[PDB]
Amino acid sequence: MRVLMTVFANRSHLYNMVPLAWALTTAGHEVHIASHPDNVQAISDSGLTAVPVGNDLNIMAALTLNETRPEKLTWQYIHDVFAQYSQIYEYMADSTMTADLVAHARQWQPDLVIWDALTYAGPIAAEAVGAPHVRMLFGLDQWGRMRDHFNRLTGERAADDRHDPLADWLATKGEPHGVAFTESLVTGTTTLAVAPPWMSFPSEQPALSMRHLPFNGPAVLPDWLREAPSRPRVCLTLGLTLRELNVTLADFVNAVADIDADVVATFSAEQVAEIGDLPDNVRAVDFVPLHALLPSCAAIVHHGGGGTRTNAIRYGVPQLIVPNWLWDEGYVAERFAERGAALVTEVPDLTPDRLRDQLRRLIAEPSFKAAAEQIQKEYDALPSLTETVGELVRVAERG
Amino acid sequence: MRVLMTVFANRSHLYNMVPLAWALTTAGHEVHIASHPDNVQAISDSGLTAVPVGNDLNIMAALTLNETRPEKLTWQYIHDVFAQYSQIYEYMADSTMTADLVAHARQWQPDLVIWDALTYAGPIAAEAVGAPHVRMLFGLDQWGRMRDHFNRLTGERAADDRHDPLADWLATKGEPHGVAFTESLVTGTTTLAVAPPWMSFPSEQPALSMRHLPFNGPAVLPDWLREAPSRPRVCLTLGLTLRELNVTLADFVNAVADIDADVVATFSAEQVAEIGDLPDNVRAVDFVPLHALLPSCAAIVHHGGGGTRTNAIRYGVPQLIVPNWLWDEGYVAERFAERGAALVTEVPDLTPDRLRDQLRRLIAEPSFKAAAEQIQKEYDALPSLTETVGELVRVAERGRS
Ligand SMILES: Cc1cn([C@H]2C[C@H](O)[C@@H](COP(=O)(O)OP(=O)(O)O)O2)c(=O)[nH]c1=O
Ligand SMILES: Cc1cn([C@H]2C[C@H](O)[C@@H](COP(=O)(O)OP(=O)(O)O)O2)c(=O)[nH]c1=O
Ligand SMILES: [Mg+2]
Repeated sequence: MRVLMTVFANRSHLYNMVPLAWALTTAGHEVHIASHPDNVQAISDSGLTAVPVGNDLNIMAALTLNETRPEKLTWQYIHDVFAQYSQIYEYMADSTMTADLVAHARQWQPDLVIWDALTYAGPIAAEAVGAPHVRMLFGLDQWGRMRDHFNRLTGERAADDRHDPLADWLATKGEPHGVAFTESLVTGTTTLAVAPPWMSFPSEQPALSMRHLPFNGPAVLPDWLREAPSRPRVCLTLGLTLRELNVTLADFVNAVADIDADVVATFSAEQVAEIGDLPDNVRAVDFVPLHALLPSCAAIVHHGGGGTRTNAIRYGVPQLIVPNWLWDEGYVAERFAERGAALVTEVPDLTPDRLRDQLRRLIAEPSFKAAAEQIQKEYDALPSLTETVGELVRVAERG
Repeated sequence: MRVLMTVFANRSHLYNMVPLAWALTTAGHEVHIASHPDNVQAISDSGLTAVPVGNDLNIMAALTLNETRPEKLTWQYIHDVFAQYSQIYEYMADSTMTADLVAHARQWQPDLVIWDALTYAGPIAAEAVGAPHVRMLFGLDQWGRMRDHFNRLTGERAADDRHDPLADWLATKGEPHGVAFTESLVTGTTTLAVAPPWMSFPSEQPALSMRHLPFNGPAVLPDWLREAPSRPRVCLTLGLTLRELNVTLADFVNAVADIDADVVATFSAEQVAEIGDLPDNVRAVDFVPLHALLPSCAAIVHHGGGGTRTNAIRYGVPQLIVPNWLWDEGYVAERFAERGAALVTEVPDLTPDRLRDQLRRLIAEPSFKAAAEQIQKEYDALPSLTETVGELVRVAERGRS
């Protein structure tokens, strides 16, 4: 079958759907990834076939989607979240990008469109040609969670007071293309999840579940990693957070290193500068593929993002999380912590000494490894990518 | 499980194993691709994990393996082909590469080794750690065909008259790693075939067969491929063999283009200058992803190589083959001809008119499309890659205690 994947120009959201693209390819299906011209090279460099659509995006240049406190969740609040975010997402997959992807769908006739959950050109393109389409999540479904509240809150109002920013945007989006608004444009003919169910939001529709393979981009085993380690190894990927936050970067590095273990840290050209002399047990590196490092690690300290955490799931590694709050990092870090596989230090509370002390706990207390390994078992049982391909074949067959 | 795949630094032999690497990766196994450092970039651009071994290879800087005349296939000839190729293959996966691959196999302990059939650091590494190992072909099994002739012939000479260059090579190669010569160092615990069994050599050993997915490398669809085709198309990928033959490169292109279809031809910069004005109906391109082009083509004119012919097979596309002799091109081209799916012109018989006349036939007589279609259908039914991964989990599982 012909599968048209689409993702806005961002490497991380691309990497999200790369293993699936490959599962589809080796099952024999024809796969295109449509993205903005500034993401075509990353698509090519993952081994796949790119279809440029639209203009270069260059995305790297009190209304939150991640609000769960149920008194903040009023209809007006959610309505306004959807007013604000529809403009963000329109921007990320605009009417030129949408019109190119629709024209390619019309000529190529895909049987199935899979769209990254922030790439709203996809369902327009699929409905324009009558193809079913799968909304592919890239962490928790903040948007589906918000929309469930919204739709129900909306149902209980003067028929004349149910203004819907999502319906207006997507009717406008679809209208050059003869695509009429239906809720399926908001959330897919169906949805594909990448987070394990135990950390996920209750949902009104089920999503396909999947044992998510986290693709970490270009990867080379460095020689130093060919070593059996002499003790436990810690991986520190907090470059952005530490550089953003009396106490100096080198203060943090020092306190982190003051443990009975080897530290591998991803750090800047710039940042290796103002750390000055590195502790004898801290290797700084621009990048190390996480799948080749984590099998030898007792702990990972990171920002709580989907790729990194999915790596920690897969290799059973205890986490110290200093959450981002950029999509779902804070909810997900609490979940990890409630299951006893992580310790959490919110950025306002971040101090060199605190990083160090949770880190020593993660090495010394066997309960965190044990919780981590349990989470790994239950990840091991989620549907394989081959199962997921069969589901998507069915999705497509049904029309 | 952990699959340690290994290939010498060569893009084609890598690509040959890219889709199997990925089938395994998305079935959930940990896959390492070990090659010389000059293949690392190619491995990353395929979306795979490179493990560098040995030093850069830089291979693009009487005695053949495609010899099939029975009177030439004496014991002394095969002996000497083995003596010579044992030196060439050592060069291609030398003591440093081998040592590096053995150290990594010791360290990472894979459940299966899958080695490109030309990469003899592979079975050695496997043996050092008792992993089963699967010798992966990249065309016909020329080496096993000769090895079976050689072992039969050797079996009945005088006992003192049974020099085996492969036994002497591989005993030497294995010795620093405590690895003993056994026939399985020559040909693998088992062999994975990439060519459809209808066109394969008979073997005195089993081979897993597979619906070989030909990976065409990095791919960006250009605007021109993405519009509706206005009339039938022909793919011409013969840039190399052409710029080696008073009869001019422009002449070959004029005749070949003199047919009732558009031509998409791959030419270098040097080639396009040397040909000058292109015919109206010819698009010269330095590269075009075959899986995106072929669905719209009535024929493909090419040199008979594995990757290209597997694409023609997959898309059911009639072929005009001008065989090179790098490996198995001559003998496969003859297999397709007999099935009716191709016309052949050897290098020695090649004129502009003969190429054009053959091309006109492929697009005019429906018997070629019919024959290519039938071949496609037999290909669609070979074991899938998912199936091949199961087969390969069985090798790993059976190969344990
Ligand atoms: C910094 C870094 C990231 N990665 C991985 C983590 C992710 O799977 C992927 C993309 O990075 P990023 O977008 O930071 O991941 P996240 O989803 O954690 O925010 O690359 C490495 O493998 N090695 C590295 O050194
Ligand atoms: C030259 C060329 C090759 N390819 C494919 C054919 C092969 O499958 C693959 C590897 O290159 P190559 O080794 O030239 O092909 P072969 O194995 O037929 O000798 O790239 C294209 O898709 N387009 C092109 O223009
Ligand atoms: Mg809670």
